[PDB]
Amino acid sequence: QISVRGLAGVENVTELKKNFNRHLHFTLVKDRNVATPRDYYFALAHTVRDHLVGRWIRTQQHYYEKDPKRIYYLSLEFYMGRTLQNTMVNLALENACDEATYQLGLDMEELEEIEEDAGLGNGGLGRLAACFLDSMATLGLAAYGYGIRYEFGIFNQKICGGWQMEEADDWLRYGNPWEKARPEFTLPVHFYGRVEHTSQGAKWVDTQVVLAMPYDTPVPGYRNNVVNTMRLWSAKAPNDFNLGYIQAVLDRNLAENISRVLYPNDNFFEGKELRLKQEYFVVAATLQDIIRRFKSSNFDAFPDKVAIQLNDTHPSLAIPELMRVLVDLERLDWDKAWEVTVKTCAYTNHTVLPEALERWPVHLLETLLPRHLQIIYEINQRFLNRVAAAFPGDVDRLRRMSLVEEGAVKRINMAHLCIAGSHAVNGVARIHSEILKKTIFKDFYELEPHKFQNKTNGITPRRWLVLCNPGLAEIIAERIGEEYISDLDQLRKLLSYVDDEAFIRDVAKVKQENKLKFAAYLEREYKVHINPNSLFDVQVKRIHEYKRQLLNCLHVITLYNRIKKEPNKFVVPRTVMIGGKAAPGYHMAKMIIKLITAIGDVVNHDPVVGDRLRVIFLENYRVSLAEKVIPAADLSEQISTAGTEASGTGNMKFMLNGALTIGTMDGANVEMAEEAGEENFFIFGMRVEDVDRLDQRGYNAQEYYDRIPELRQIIEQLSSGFFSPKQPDLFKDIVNMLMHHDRFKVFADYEEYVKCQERVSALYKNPREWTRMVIRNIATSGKFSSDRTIAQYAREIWGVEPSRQRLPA
Amino acid sequence: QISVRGLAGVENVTELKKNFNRHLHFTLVKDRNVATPRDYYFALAHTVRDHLVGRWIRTQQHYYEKDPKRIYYLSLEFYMGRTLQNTMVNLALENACDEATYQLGLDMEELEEIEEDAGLGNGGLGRLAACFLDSMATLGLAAYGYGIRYEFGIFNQKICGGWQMEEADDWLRYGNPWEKARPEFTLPVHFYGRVEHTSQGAKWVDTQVVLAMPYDTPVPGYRNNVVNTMRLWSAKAPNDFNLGYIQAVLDRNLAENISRVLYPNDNFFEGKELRLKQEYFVVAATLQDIIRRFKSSNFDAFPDKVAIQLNDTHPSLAIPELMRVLVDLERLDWDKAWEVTVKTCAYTNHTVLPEALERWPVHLLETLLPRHLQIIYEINQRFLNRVAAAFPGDVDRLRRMSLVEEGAVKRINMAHLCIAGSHAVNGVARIHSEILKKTIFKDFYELEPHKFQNKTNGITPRRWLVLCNPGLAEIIAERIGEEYISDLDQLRKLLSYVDDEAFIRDVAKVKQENKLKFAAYLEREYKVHINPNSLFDVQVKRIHEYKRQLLNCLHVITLYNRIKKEPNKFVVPRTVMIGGKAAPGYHMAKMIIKLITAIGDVVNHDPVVGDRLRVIFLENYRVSLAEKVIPAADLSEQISTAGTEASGTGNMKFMLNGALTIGTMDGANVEMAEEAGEENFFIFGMRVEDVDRLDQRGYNAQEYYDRIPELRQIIEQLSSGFFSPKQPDLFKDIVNMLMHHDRFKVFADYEEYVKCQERVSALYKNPREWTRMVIRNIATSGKFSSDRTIAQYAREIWGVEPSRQRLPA
Ligand SMILES: CCc1ccc([C@H](C)CC(=O)N[C@@H]2O[C@H](CO)[C@@H](O)[C@H](O)[C@H]2O)cc1
Ligand SMILES: CCc1ccc([C@H](C)CC(=O)N[C@@H]2O[C@H](CO)[C@@H](O)[C@H](O)[C@H]2O)cc1
Repeated sequence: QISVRGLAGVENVTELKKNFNRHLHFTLVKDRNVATPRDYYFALAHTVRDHLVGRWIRTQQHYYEKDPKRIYYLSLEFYMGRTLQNTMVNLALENACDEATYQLGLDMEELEEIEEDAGLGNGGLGRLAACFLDSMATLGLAAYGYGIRYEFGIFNQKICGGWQMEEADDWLRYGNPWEKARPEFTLPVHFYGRVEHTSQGAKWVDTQVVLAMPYDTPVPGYRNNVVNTMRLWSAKAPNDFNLGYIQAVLDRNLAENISRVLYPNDNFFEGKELRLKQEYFVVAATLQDIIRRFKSSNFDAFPDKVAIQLNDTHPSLAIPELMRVLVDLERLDWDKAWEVTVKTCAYTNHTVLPEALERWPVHLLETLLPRHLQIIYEINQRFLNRVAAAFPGDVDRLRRMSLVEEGAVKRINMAHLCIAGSHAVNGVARIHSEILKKTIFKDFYELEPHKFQNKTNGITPRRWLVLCNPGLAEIIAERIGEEYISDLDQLRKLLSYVDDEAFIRDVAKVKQENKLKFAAYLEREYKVHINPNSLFDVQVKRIHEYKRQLLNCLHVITLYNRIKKEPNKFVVPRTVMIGGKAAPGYHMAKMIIKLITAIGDVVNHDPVVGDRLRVIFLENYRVSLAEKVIPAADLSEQISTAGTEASGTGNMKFMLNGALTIGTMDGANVEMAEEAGEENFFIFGMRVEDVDRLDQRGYNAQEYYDRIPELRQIIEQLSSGFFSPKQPDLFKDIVNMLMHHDRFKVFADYEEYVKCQERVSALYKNPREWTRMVIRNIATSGKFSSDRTIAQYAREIWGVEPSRQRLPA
Repeated sequence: QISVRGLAGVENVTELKKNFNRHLHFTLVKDRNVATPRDYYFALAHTVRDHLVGRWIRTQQHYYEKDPKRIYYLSLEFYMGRTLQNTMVNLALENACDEATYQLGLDMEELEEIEEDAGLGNGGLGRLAACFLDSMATLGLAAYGYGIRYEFGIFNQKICGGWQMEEADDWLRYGNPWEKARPEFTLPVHFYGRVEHTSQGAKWVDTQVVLAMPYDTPVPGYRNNVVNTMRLWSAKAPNDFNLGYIQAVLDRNLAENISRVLYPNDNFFEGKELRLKQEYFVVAATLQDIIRRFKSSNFDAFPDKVAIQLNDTHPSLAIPELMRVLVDLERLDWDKAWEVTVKTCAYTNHTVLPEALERWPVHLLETLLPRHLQIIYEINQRFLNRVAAAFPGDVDRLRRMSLVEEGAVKRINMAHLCIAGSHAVNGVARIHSEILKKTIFKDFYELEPHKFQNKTNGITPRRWLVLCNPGLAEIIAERIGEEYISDLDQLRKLLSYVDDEAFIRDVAKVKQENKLKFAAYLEREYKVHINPNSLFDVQVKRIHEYKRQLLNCLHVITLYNRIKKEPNKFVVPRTVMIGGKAAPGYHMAKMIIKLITAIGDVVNHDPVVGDRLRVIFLENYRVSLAEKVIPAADLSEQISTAGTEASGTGNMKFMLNGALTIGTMDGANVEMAEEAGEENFFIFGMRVEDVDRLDQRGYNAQEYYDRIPELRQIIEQLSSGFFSPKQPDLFKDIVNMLMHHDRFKVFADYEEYVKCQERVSALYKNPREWTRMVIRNIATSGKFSSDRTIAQYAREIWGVEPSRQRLPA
């Protein structure tokens, strides 16, 4: 039907139909009389999977023959979403499968909705890993993603009485057709035990063993016949484990719990033993696999053949594990091993909030990983000796830079370990990388300036344009061809269409159709009823104080109060949508969700408001929901306190899909405005420098309450029970925090935010000029392709050259 | 190569080769360069499986169209063994697959050895269920086996220092290609809670829910294109289960533990809560499935369309569950529901030892299954009212027959429940069925004589002749054709060959080749070195006192002592092989294994003995080992105390495969001797009547020790440390039991056993007359086909007619 979706050849359609029927019969063991839509989904998934395997086998054979440098991307999170459509896109099979299924009497879009998300991450960090795998395959890199196969991913969110409830995400219940178990490559991982010193070095003995069984998932590049591998480890007990008899068998669950569940606490560190076990488990299995593959081609060449990228500090134990293997098992001297390790490892930092930093109690490492603690102490002493030689007499620097933190409980700072043991350290947007050098890692930058880099984040335009917004992809392809899908800088060519009346109309029509489709989805699956002519004002991301969903709430209540004050005045109609999950233990985040639904309960049923203002909490935000709502949005809310959002990536998804952005000069918002032009962005609020000046003087929220009558009215409404009639004090914790303990200065940006929102409403009244500004945003989004990001990692960190050349089919 | 293995057509071989290569590539995702023998096994299994599915779908569709009476065989155990060869046999594909794999450069027998046994049973009861499924498919019955999918089956036995060690049987580690998960037919099962009485009947409320997910395995009939289903349930927690957050997810394991592990204690009852949960779990899921299938065609017709066979009392909760469903949910009056239940259910008893009987504490049922306890009390009161009307004034009968046992702890006798609620009760051999009527169920027989039947056990001649002994099957087929494989009574025709010199030679040659093959297997996999010209004297079965492995040990030591006394006298050389697992908690059984290995340690290294006597403990006895050793045996040891082995089925396997039997007149041994003629059997020892007379007088083992010098010598050797030099008192528990507390009267049959063994040795010296007697055994083994057994259940209990007619391919 549409061009970017590829050819529907007669031979291809015929072959797909026969393979579909073959899988239904032989694989699923059904016939058409008993088959449900889920059976049909599985028959299609197996049919598409078959087209991957030839390319998968020949890619891995190709890497064996050519022996390129291998890139290992270690992450505790891979937020993959659904696989069926992405695979069809990358293999150019979408139109052929659409035709084949149509001829069999099925609707393919309906079958696509049956697939579960692979929700093996929390948010930005996990989804970045997923975009990165797609770009690495698309750029022809010999790359492997390594992680954990969690039995339960991020919880499903239900809203009950306005409150978040969590339920287990049993994503494997019906099977996962994309993975292949590889029980033959199972590897042992050791825990506990003790260290013995022989004449022939240290030995780690009397350990408990857990097995790591790998499952491999294919990662297709875009139309290049490259298929890379994501290998996820699953925990298994050995067969003599604990080996009354019955209890010993039931206790195997204790070992296997390592891979049971994803920790859902993001940007807040909890020193839990089970989490530490997960981190070591992925590192120990992965490194054995790396070394095996290297030997099946002298460790001096190891850094020429291996790169290990640490996605935050979560896999930081790779550093002392690599040392352990090289020194204890391979018998290299320390200095040689350290050289190899540093040249192999590189570390990406994703946050600056101090409570998010991993600082493990020494006593936990002592008991679980006694040899690793010894190695970390040795690393620390040698490192501090270099610091002392460079900055003689600076004793406070020695205590600041130490890997060991002294105090009530001694802790290991894993960020300091990563910097010491990596040849490169990067932040994820220009402003974040600068902040790392000027503040939290200042001392390290002064010692080793050459280590510190920037790699601004990006998103894959396969999933985040072609897949989720085919209408937009098509009207763009009509004008400039298809090459932009793997070379996103070509969207700059669209600037020559900013005055083209046909293009203006088509861009606006695509948005309108996306909005109608989403408005329909809402009624169907959630009995909620919205005006599709309203401005769609959207803030979707995990719930955190720093992201300031509360600032958005203050604006919504302001709009509501202004309507009630002058009900017969015209205002631009809005549908304000907020969605995202809260970490189960984070009380304030749970109260914020409740506040949002409470505001909706009042606003959405006030007859004077009519359909001029609606407030909807989007339940169970996840990758498959992002693919639906982002194409429908008019306004993207990116309103974190300046200096707190390291980059953001949702921001980039909205820009690519034809929404304008209201935001602070934070994370990648700075670079987005620089690319598009500040005139084409809705920037407001304090810059980082203004936040610093306020902290020096002392933030006093009372001052804002005293001087801004509209703000005072909202606080009095919250305090008095206007949004919670039966429980008048329900939101007192929120009010108390805002008035006395607000680390993120919500009131300080309120006045500027409301004024900026008025400028948004004014532009939206002129459809033609709104759409021209949109075109200027889409046209300058190219820098934010993860293909650009990965090309920079490849050349500046990993020392490998990307390639757009096809492998042969 | 051999005829009974079917045709190797050019078209068929070509098609098998292409499908094998297809699975290797697309299913396994390998190529020939990296593939291991296990990959090749899986490629073959998937290729053979594809030939099942068409027949499976069309069989189940056939039953839907024709709506025959359905037979539901409920068992906690299905001891299936390996599936690949059995499937090839039943589909006539063995020679074609042999050719196809040969042409691909692989040896099929080697690939067959890779498959794990499905060890979902302990021994005789579990293996009977498996033979029965094969016969039911072969006879065209619309039959379903229902059980539990244990994650861990019967443990793997390792022998360390002569002692049994248990390790977990992780049989699913590499996947199971034969099963199909059916998560779409998942059903809820309830536990705990409480009963509320409304005006509209009882209600069971506030329960905990566990989900039952079914996995279906195909069961092919012999060359009739029938493929029936074995449905095994797996326990899953619901997704709101327990729904700190982390602990709630980890605690899902508590629900899922129901299906984790097979209880390995056979013939000894332990009232464990987890076992009771397993029994209810299988019953509750199965009955919902039965009722659903019945409704998808008025409960008066239920017994016309449904038969439920209870394999011992393990699924006895079917009786009150069916009542619960009919009365509480469907609102039938009690009397009508009871009529339907009795006409639907039938019960097979498999033992007479009182410690094997299930007697559940009332307090466990009260807490776990409060509504079922109420129903059982009501059943009991109505039943005892009938007893009182039939035998007025007989108050002791009322207490003997009660389902409720009074005492320290009140218990429910599940055997009494089964008799009360079934229209038929059967034992498993003629002598056992008579014992049931005369002793343990005498009172019930007097009340309802029409209920009591016999169904003598049998074995499937597909697995237990064609599959495991193709050489024998072939020389038989040469003379009488192939029809005997599904009509085993035709082996009687072999009596006309008892004087045929060619047949005599071929029978003896087949045995010799089987012995050479087994002797080789021993060296290869277990570095043990035997004389293949010796008489192979074999006792394989679970280790129990009643089976008297100890009596065999006394004979072995007698032979050894006789050699040492007259070393230069000729004796017929023997290899004595004993194998079987002991229940983990059964101390005496563990000591018996140790004694057997201890005897071997002395005997096998005495240079004066040479290769005249060897004693080997066969480690990890299981179905796949039985298939190897039984064809190789000369002498089958079936030496239980008269009245203790309900039937035996190993006895029948040996008879069919050309071994002679030394045995007591116990279980099916009685019928085997009756069929073959007592002259052609080696019968010894007390009959049941003699055991009774000894018990009346009182068994005094000292008397035998005082009067039999050879026996006294052995006891002194055991006591003094002759078989345990470093631990002289190691076997004192054994000696103490034999001398003072022997329930099974080992000494009382010793003299007769030794004399009978001398008569065995004498016949073995005349190869020609040994072989003629063998022919007379094989020729009269037909009655012991499980096809005969199932035809009798069908006609006399289930009320359905068997059929040998092919369904169309
Ligand atoms: C120790 C608990 C924990 C778990 C996860 C994390 C992640 C690093 C949180 C995260 O997702 N950070 C986000 O990373 C994205 C990809 O670089 C950025 O775009 C976001 O700005 C950043 O918040 C921190 C702490
Ligand atoms: C409650 C523990 C428990 C578990 C299993 C059993 C089974 C009934 C034991 C068993 O396997 N009995 C055997 O059943 C075979 C099939 O009918 C007979 O051939 C054997 O004689 C009988 O011992 C009893 C008690």
